[PDB]
Amino acid sequence: SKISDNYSSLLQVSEALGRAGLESSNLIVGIDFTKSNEWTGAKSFNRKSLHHLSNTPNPYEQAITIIGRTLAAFDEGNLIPCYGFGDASTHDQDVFSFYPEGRFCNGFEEVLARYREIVPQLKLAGPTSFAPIIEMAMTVVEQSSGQYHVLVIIADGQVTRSVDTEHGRLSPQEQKTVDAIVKASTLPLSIVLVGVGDGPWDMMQEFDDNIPARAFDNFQFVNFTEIMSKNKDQSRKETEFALSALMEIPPQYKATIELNLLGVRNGNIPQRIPLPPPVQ
Ligand SMILES: [Ca+2]
Ligand SMILES: [Ca+2]
Ligand SMILES: [Ca+2]
Ligand SMILES: [Mg+2]
Repeated sequence: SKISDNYSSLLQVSEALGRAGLESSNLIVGIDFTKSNEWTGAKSFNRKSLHHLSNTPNPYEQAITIIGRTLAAFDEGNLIPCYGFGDASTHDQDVFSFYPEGRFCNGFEEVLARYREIVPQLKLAGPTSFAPIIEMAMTVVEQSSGQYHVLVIIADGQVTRSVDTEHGRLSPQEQKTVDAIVKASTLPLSIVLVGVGDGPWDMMQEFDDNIPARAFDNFQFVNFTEIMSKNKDQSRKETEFALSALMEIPPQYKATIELNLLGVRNGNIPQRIPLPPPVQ
């Protein structure tokens, strides 16, 4: 079924996870390095690229930071695989790992630093598909033999489509991404989409709420730019991000149990190999 917002506070989600008996989880990070990032900051980031580095934090950095402050507990070893995608070296075909021989990030401090070290060495390209980052997360979950993971994707949300067409028919990047979201539901994987820039967000909301062919609701959408733009403290913006990020975790974790996915190896998950980072 489709999972509504069933928690109105951060504490409520805590308690549901407590009743759910969650003992173990890990995180995987995916970052959109597609070229749309250069204009999806028109309204929300002062006509600067969403990946532009300067004296002020860009929205990817804010997301990397807020994520580190709020969601940290959900990676049991503070060791996080990270992956870029959409850059010139992977296009809509591959991902690349943040580090040469697979090595993971030591906490989100490193994710922020490694992100800073990397993004201006990149050619932002495309097209935009989520199929490779999601298939990479699948391989990850499959190799740990069914250990529960949450995939956090930070992206401007503009998966490649055509403007008109209004067909309601899917581009190749739309079909491969949807086919991935459906395939991922045969594994203990939660997907969390952290959306930055101006949007529009109608596709991300479709991924969140309306993907009939999947076995359970495995996708959540977070409008980061909405949460940040609001009228309140920095504290309460972080609580709000965390509630939004975690809103579907308890149902989805229970689904991985009731659908027999947790700790179960699927056996039909193709082994995706990440590319090394295209950097120095
Ligand atoms: Ca981990
Ligand atoms: Ca959902
Ligand atoms: Ca939702
Ligand atoms: Mg794009």
